[PDB]
Amino acid sequence: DVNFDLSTATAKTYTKFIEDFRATLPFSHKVYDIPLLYSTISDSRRFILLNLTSYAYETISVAIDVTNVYVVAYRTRDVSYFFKESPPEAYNILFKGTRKITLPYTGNYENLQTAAHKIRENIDLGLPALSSAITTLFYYNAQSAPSALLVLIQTTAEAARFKYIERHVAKYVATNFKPNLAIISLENQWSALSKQIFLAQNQGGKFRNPVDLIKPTGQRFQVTNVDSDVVKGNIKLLLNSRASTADEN
Ligand SMILES: *[C@@H]1O[C@H](CO)[C@@H](O[C@@H]2O[C@H](CO)[C@@H](O[C@@H]3O[C@H](CO[C@H]4O[C@H](CO)[C@@H](O)[C@H](O)[C@@H]4O)[C@@H](O)[C@H](O)[C@@H]3O[C@@H]3OC[C@@H](O)[C@H](O)[C@H]3O)[C@H](O)[C@H]2NC(C)=O)[C@H](O[C@H]2O[C@@H](C)[C@H](O)[C@H](O)[C@H]2O)[C@H]1NC(C)=O
Repeated sequence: DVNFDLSTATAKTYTKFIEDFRATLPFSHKVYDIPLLYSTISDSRRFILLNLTSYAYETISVAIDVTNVYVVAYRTRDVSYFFKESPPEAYNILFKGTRKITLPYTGNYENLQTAAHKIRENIDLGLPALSSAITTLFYYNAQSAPSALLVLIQTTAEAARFKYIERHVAKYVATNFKPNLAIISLENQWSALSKQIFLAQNQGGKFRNPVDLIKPTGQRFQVTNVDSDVVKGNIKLLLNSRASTADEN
């Protein structure tokens, strides 16, 4: 699986974890050089596992849906906790033999957020903060869980979607930070960005609809071409065509 052990980790081993994780994902072909992810995949290949150990050697294994980089479930020791409203497949092929519990919330930011009474703009990301969520996830408790899960997906799934986010957490290695407004907006927008870069093949570069983002400082701008600085060296994983278009952005 894609390994990352916090007990040996530096800004270097963290980018390599992300770099490796970006490259066990199957994609069908690079759209504007951003790998585009399969809408449909033989369930044998559906899920990839990330192998996360903390400073103090708590190993949890978390499952990623390659079809959309979502985290679907996670195993601690030999209990295995699934999001409410997972893939059915996930339940069959994954963590066989473990008592399998279904967390009371779906895995999406606005649920997670509720269960946590705490929007992620108030939750310290960072490499120390990762290695803590792993401790509060290993030793599961329904109070602790949901905010620990907020930390886990942003420092891994969104890091692999957006190099802006990968870079930020590579910066904070012996300290934590907070989502700046730009990291949030990339987060809330990977999908509309995927839908429009997909469309923007047909009209030779330009978006069909514009995508609205916010600078760290609070300045609302918009990107509207695959030329723009966000598309151009930032985005690294494209949302599967079916998922990205069903929703109007
Ligand atoms: C999921 O991720 C886990 C975390 O990395 C993997 O488990 C760990 O695997 C590593 C290496 O792959 C392994 O590390 C060794 O730890 C030992 C240190 O402890 C001993 O120290 C002295 C030595 O004489 C003894 O006197 C003490 O009493 C301790 O017992 C030692 O064998 C090695 O030196 C390794 O550590 C070094 O660390 C610094 C690096 O620079 C070096 O490259 C490296 O050699 C641990 O067993 C384990 N760690 C923890 C905290 O859990 C896991 O894969 C493993 O699974 C086990 C079954 C297998 O035997 C291997 O260890 C490895 O495959 C990984 N994969 C999966 C599928 O979950």
